[PDB]
Amino acid sequence: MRLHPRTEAAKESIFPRMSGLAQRLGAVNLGQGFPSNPPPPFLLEAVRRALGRQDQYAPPAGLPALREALAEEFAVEPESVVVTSGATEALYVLLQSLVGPGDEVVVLEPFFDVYLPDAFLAGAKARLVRLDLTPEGFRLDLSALEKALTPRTRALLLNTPMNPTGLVFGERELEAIARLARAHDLFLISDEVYDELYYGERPRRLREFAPERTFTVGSAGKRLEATGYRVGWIVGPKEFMPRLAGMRQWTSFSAPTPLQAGVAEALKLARREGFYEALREGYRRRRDLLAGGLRAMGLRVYVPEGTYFLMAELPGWDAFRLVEEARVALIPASAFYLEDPPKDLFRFAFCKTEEELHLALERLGRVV
Amino acid sequence: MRLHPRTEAAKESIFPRMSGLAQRLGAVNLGQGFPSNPPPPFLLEAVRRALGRQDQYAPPAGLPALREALAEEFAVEPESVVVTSGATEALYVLLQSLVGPGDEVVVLEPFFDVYLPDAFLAGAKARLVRLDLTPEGFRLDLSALEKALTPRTRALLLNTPMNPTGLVFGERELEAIARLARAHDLFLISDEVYDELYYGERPRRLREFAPERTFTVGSAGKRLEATGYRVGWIVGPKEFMPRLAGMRQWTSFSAPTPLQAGVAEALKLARREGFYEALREGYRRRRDLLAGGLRAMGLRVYVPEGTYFLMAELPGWDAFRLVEEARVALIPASAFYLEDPPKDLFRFAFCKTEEELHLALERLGRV
Ligand SMILES: *Cc1c(COP(=O)(O)O)cnc(C)c1O
Ligand SMILES: *Cc1c(COP(=O)(O)O)cnc(C)c1O
Ligand SMILES: CSCCC(=O)C(=O)O
Ligand SMILES: CSCCC(=O)C(=O)O
Repeated sequence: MRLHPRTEAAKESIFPRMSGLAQRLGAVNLGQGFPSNPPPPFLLEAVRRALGRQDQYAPPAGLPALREALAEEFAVEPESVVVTSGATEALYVLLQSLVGPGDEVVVLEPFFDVYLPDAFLAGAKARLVRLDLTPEGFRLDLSALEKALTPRTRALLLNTPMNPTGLVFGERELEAIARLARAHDLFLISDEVYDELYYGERPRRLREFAPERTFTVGSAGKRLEATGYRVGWIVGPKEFMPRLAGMRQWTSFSAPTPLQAGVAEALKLARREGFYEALREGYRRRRDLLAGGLRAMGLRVYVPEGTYFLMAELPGWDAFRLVEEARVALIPASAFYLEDPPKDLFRFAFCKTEEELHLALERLGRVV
Repeated sequence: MRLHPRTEAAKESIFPRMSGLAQRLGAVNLGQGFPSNPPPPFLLEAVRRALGRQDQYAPPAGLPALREALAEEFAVEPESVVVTSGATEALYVLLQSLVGPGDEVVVLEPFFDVYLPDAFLAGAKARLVRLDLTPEGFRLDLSALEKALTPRTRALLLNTPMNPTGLVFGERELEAIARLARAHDLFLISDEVYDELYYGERPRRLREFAPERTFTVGSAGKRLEATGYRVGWIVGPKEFMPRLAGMRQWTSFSAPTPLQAGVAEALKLARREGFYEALREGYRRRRDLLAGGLRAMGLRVYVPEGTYFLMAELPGWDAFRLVEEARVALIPASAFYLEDPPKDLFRFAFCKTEEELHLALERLGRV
């Protein structure tokens, strides 16, 4: 008796693997992304208030309260919102409902750890499109993007703000995509879990330009510093939504109720108390600190416009040697690139305390 | 642009759709099974202690504490335990790991609405194996079981205490089933979310007869009256575990940290405080009460051995036409069987207050 060949895709993600390596080595974890602080008090109290009164099942699509709250933020009706057990389940169930054997899916590179595996588990094939790493940071070359479409291609998967690059797609760029989308009738899947986490002008969502074909993915845990709550969501044309609620219902049924209840209150409060504004500033401060401290170490640093990840190049090192000898953990570029990853490109996470970032800066320092 | 054909199965499940109808109609919801009371105090307290301390990502396989708590209850080691976002995810991930294009999966009948869709979504066939229905009650047939076994069969999928029959499989039958599996070199998927909800005698576990190929599935929701916590588990041979964690990794990454944290303490407190003991007590009453009350009316009632459900026969009736006039929710057998499902067989659910049980009978009587 042997497992089905499909299970060849079930390999320990690099993120949780390095997190274990770090505790074991007493290293500073700047790898897997998750805040070192607890989530805001209003979320915790909202969850506390839900325990003992909203502990049982919830409609597969989500608690009405949560849907209504997402509806307002997005300016859509409740029917167009489906609450999943994390953005992770949103992405899996999405690809699952949009591609299959013989179908192609464009995926920008470097990509996010869950895409390819999700694609493969659906049957589709990865149409990687490597962004250029010019001395001014990454950038999408629409020509190279365009040269990658075919009669098979049934969908395009975007990530903005982008993990791990930190790139924020600009208006003109989104047009070009919503455009190409329509031209070949391609589906649009936008991973925007970091929608509220940007450091410049407020980005323009992608559903604006190509509403009829856009699926926008978000995460409560990436919004409210509570990555362990597993409450995510899909927002797209209401006609398809009912099926998606059908899919995710076989995968896990519905998200945790008391957590769905708490996030519901928390999303509205957050919009009223200016929580996202403060969070962004707290992140910009730590972004500049890390990037600035690395700069002083004559390293090449590519300042991000969004998310709490940043990319730098450390000459002549590799994750596993760095974690053991410098006591600092990082995610190696080869985790995002399917082939030939820019040697010496590492990803730093700065959703940590100022003291952890400094500790990393000092340890990396005396290891010239 | 159209959604991939696979979505054929992505059809709203009956249970949440009937609860919406029941609710909306002001009808007693003895359909979808979920307790009317809140989870025990020691589970809420423990979750509360976790909020603020354990809110970030846990490992895909699960929180060390939880895996260890389960490891002790099942007499195995942590590595053979993988925590899932509810049992529902156990099943999905499971069937998706043992069968694909070309494989077949034996399934008993009546079934749990998740079974075929999963098999279906796995790209494999799921030949059924209906059970009998003598006056005594349901009945298994190792013969039919023995027959459905073809060369393409990769695994069987048991479920005891069985939902929706309340049937608690006996030792000789498990063992009998164990034999088949080892002979044909099959996998055994045991859905045991109701392992602690039995009205009879401490039921034996399949894994005691074929521990080398049996995957046991459980659920904190069913054990602890907290169905919305979405914390479940798969306990199987350690050699296959690293893979199962890798599959669920891609589905929902890992279960809710605070809930996993709280369930971990609760599983231990439960044994100690004799919680399960008493949970079985109160479920007995409500079991007897709801069935006797149906005899007084004069119907065919099958007193279950386990679970908090129970099936009965309602003369020339159906589903929606009931939740409209009688204003009481029930589940028609059409959801458990694929074709030609028994006449007038409706599954209730007595995990409600005594009040709700009574008030459900009244509205039943005047019809
Ligand atoms: C964190 C992350 C996810 C997953 O979010 P969850 O809600 O934790 O499952 C998906 N996509 C990207 C790009 C992420 O950074
Ligand atoms: C409740 C139930 C499930 C699902 O359990 P979750 O932990 O809520 O996902 C699966 N199988 C049976 C027989 C059940 O009764
Ligand atoms: C869900 S694993 C971690 C995902 C993430 O935020 C990361 O890119 O580190
Ligand atoms: C499929 S959600 C409901 C699960 C359950 O307990 C039931 O069968 O009623």
